[PDB]
Amino acid sequence: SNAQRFEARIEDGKLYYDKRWYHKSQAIYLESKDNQKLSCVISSVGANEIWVRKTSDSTKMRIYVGQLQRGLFVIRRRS
Repeated sequence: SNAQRFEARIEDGKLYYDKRWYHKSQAIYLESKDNQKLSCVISSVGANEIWVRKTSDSTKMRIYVGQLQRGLFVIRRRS
């Protein structure tokens, strides 16, 4: 697949996105046009999906690896 704007995958149980490593406890900012910078902390890293937890809403947000590779979400790391 060449349709990749961001290189992302899950390696050794950690998130490898934007050529940068993310922890399981990782705090990250998800920002978009129709979505402001969400200060969210990852709760668990799966195989094809990452579970990030909204600090405010306390809900679980499941992001798929493929969606990150297409560049659906812009994730900035804070660690």
